Amino acid sequence: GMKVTFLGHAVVLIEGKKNIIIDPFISGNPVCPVKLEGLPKIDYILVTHGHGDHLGDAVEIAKKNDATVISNYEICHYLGKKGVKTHAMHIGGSYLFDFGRVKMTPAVHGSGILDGDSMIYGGNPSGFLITIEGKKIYHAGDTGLTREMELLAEENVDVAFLPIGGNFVMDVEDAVRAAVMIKPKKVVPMHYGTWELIFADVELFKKKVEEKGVECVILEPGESLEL
Amino acid sequence: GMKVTFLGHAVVLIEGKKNIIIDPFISGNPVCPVKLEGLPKIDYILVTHGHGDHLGDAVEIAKKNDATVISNYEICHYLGKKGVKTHAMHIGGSYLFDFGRVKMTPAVHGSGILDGDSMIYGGNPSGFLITIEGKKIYHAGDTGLTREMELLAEENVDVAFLPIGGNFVMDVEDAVRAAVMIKPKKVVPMHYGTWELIFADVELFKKKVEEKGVECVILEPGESLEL
Amino acid sequence: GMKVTFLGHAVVLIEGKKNIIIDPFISGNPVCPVKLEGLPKIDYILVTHGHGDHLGDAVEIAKKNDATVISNYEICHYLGKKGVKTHAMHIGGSYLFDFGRVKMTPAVHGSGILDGDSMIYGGNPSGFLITIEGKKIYHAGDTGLTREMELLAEENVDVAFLPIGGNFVMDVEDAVRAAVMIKPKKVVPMHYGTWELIFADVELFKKKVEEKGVECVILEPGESLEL
Ligand code: NI
Ligand code: NI
Ligand code: NI
Ligand code: NI
Ligand code: NI
Ligand code: NI
Repeated sequence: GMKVTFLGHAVVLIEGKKNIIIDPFISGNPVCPVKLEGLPKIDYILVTHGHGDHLGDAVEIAKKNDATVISNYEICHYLGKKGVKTHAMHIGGSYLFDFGRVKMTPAVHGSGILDGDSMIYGGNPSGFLITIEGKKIYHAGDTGLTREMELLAEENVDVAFLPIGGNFVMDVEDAVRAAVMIKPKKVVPMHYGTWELIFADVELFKKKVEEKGVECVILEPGESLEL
Repeated sequence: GMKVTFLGHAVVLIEGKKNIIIDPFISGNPVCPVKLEGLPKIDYILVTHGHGDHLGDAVEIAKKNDATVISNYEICHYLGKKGVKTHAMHIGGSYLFDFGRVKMTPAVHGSGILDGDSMIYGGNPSGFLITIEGKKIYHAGDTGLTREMELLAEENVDVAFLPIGGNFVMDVEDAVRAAVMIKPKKVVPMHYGTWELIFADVELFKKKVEEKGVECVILEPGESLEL
Repeated sequence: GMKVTFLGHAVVLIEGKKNIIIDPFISGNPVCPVKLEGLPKIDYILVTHGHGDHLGDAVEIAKKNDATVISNYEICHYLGKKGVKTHAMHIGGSYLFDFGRVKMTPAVHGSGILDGDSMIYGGNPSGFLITIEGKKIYHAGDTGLTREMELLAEENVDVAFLPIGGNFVMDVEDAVRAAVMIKPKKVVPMHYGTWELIFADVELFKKKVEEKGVECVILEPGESLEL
């Protein structure tokens, strides 16, 4: 099987036959319970978009672990110049890796890479649909509500990670609509509570989304579930 | 109560408990009836995307009024470096300000910021759904027809500003389709006639859109309506 | 009438009253049967997005032929600084040229322009809907599956070029879903086989898409069809 750990914000660690981390915003993440040294051996890094609180410590983690970063073409070009190993994809594209299948999904957001003083173009933002041993995980990344999420309903997602913080992403209300579009077996709220600007009523989300027949698992940073 | 004035092209002004201007392309706008001096006290500035005919005089207006620019993260970064006060958001995110709620809506467009001879990355383009005193205003920004507009149907928008100029945006035919998808109480056409390249038959738009059951108010630049 | 020639990868040549080429990745394209010299007189060049394997030889072809490049505002700005004639548009915008109508369609992808070692921002990616003498050609460009494709169903497209290579774009299974959304009279697969990373079972695509009631025409690079 596999162990899926939420480490705060948009961060998600997947431990199976290979170890995969999504949007590794670790150092500088005020709600992340672990340091970089607290992570296990990392094989793959998934980056949804270029923003600092998602790209995060991908360069350091990749180099330390000899890990491969999976992201869009533009983000992978940026990382390639830093001496990071990459497997470039793009939106709606999928590839079968040794551990399983990764598919980039559409998102409505931005993908600017802040490099010192300059905003570098990091392609278009995404989510990830990950298929491991028949099980399906959806990490929406940063996104607003979008009708492209309806395309995921036929996938029969087991666990969906959705942002609920609002302002930069979907709020509670729109996240509930997203859950109804996607119809995952379980939903985990994320990308909230990190700062005051993205405070969200997570208990209200659980209540509202479970009224729509979708099980909601509120994971505190550090907590995990099994698939 | 509030007064909503179309200044022609993409330009819009909302006067209520606070004054809000959307896409302030004033100086250099051949169809704009006012100078910068003609504008009242501005509290907030909304920028849909980075193109010059929408970004416009955001910097000058912001500084002279001590106003806050509301836009996406990448645009707010660019403006921040020029000494402008900002409230960063992104696509599908909303925030409750003192005057009311602003929500960024997805749009199909570009968002290049022309600085000198360089094309700076300005995130992804957007529209704005503005909720003030129970009234809803939709400013589509620059956009082509998109299925995301159907998400606004349940909002029961009071006034929708849609581009009809074509070429850079929806033409008359697609704007009619957008109006039917959104089904607002009123539609106001915009972003046409400024140059010959974006000539549109605005009277034909009114006829066609009203045949589909959506009232069209053709506002000349300078003309307003009351909410 | 007109002759439509697939020249491998995303490349498509349309020969009629005027000569139009889409995404002219000629030199450095190992599956393209022709050299640049092998192209006829080119009147217009269509560029879906900034990636090198689509932008291709647009600059050189344009200069040699005194041709006009049709692409989004940001791409046309880049090309403009290299002394290329351009007609700028954007997503969902259309314009009536002497040969016929061109409309930019939404795509879910990126649009980075690689200039030396810098990733220049090239707007948002697109497809093209081209109307010539009542005939409609859809070139999807690089894209994942998107609900925006359903907007094209009412057009009754005659020929639709869809990528099936996977990884960077739709794979076989998603391209079939796209074909069903669009319901063209004919579908031609493309953007596969060029490298090992984008290998695709083109015969399986034909079989599966024709089961859904859409005729599939497999064109090897160099082959053509009449409209
Ligand atoms: Ni974020
Ligand atoms: Ni973000
Ligand atoms: Ni514009
Ligand atoms: Ni624009
Ligand atoms: Ni490509
Ligand atoms: Ni591409």
